[PDB]
Amino acid sequence: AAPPSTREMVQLVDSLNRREDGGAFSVDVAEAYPDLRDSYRKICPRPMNLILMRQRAKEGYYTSGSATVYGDTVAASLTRLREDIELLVRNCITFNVKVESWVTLARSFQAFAHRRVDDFVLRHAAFLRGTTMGAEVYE
Amino acid sequence: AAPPSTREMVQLVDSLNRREDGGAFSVDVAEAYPDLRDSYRKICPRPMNLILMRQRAKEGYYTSGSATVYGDTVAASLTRLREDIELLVRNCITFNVKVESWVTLARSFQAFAHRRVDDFVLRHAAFLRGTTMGAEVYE
Repeated sequence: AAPPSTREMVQLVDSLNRREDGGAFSVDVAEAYPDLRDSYRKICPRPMNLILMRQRAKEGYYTSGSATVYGDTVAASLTRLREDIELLVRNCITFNVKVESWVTLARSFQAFAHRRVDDFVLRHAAFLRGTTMGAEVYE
Repeated sequence: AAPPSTREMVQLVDSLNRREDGGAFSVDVAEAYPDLRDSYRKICPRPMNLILMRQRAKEGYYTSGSATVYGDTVAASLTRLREDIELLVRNCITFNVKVESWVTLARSFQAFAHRRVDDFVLRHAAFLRGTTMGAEVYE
């Protein structure tokens, strides 16, 4: 199948912004909390949020060069975007581990995000129908 | 005319916990984030949250000694509780000053909390009906 366009990838990332999340995954923590940045970066050495992900989508980072677009399964497709989703969730759960509202939100976003990517892959790549889904692998 | 009981004060404070707030105003930021303890104390040196406020209620702080229970207006009643609500709000806004959603939530809570106190005052001191309400004046 043809790779998704960058516009399609941007639309996909845009679709990951849920009003229910209240901008939780869109905020650059290091910029918004300068006095906690060192403490945050200790626990979360790698930045990730939906602003960075939309920049990556717009640039072709998820769909160009060495990026895996279609893998041998749905789960194994759009690996760079899946890794970013996984890092967003990992950072949230690790740093906010003692706050149940945050962890619950993070897990809800994780499941939602992988389902959205799964659906997107299947819309573009019918040859991957019935293979392992990202929603089944990630958790 | 009788001051509220300690149990009534504890129930009032507990009524300030909203499910939708996800523990925003109940979490002890030091306790949930033990390694941020000293950093937080530096930004918000006088902590306030609904757990501390419930403890203060149990200790009789909101109605004993020099406390103003019923003033000349609703807004002028239960001043020590109102002062704690205000500190809770100020600390939230201080810490989250670069995150507009947090500030919006803190201001939403401020109004809700004062209105809860206002309604409580009017149930215990119906003579104050028609006087200035704290929800209008504490902004």
